[PDB]
Amino acid sequence: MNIFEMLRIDEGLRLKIYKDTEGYYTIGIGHLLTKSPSLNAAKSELDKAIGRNTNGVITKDEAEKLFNQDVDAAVRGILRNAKLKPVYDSLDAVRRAALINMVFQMGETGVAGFTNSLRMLQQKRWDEAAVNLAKSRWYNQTPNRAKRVITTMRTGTWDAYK
Ligand SMILES: [Cl-]
Ligand SMILES: [Cl-]
Repeated sequence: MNIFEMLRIDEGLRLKIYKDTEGYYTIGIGHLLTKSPSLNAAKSELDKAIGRNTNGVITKDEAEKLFNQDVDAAVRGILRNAKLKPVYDSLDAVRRAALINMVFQMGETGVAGFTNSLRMLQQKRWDEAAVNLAKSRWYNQTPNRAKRVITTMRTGTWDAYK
């Protein structure tokens, strides 16, 4: 299992613009298009992102390209972040995948905001971090996916995904 396969499980794959859990216009593999209520602002963003007139639909390939850019951006964001970088450096390979997952879903700013949990992770206090991470809107809004991520963080194995 790797970060790509992990995220592909968590986000799914959709070739047509759709609304995410929060109601935002998304496409492909968890690629947020816009927080604007306009399906037209979404189509516009989509066309800009793809470099062609899509009329709200893309191919597998296109979705995969967005996905590759997104994980890359996710990783570079972590490494550029003064709050996140140290945590990441301190982690093993599995846990790193878990933080990348969170960052992809909630943005760098968002994760950087979980001050307490980041401190616990850095101290390798796994169980406690797991407990604190669950006290969040994130967890309450998307409980099954959050539990999977949190389990990966607590254990350092890919069990939740197998
Ligand atoms: Cl883009
Ligand atoms: Cl969920």
